[PDB]
Amino acid sequence: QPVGINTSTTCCYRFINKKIPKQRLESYRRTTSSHCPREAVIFKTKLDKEICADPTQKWVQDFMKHLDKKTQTPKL
Repeated sequence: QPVGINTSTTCCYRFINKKIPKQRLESYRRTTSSHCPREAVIFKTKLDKEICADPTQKWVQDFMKHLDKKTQTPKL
């Protein structure tokens, strides 16, 4: 319990325009627009490596669909 350094996440102003390793892409967490001044997507890898990617081109959005895989439960 410091004077303000909380035990939580934050934003990232790094815009990477390079290809992302689909094989190492397993999931991705998104930042909060209300608390973050710039919306960005974070890709989570198997080695706990989170890399922010500029949210503008569909290629990352396309990866999010493949990354999501399981989502809605087809209960009957």
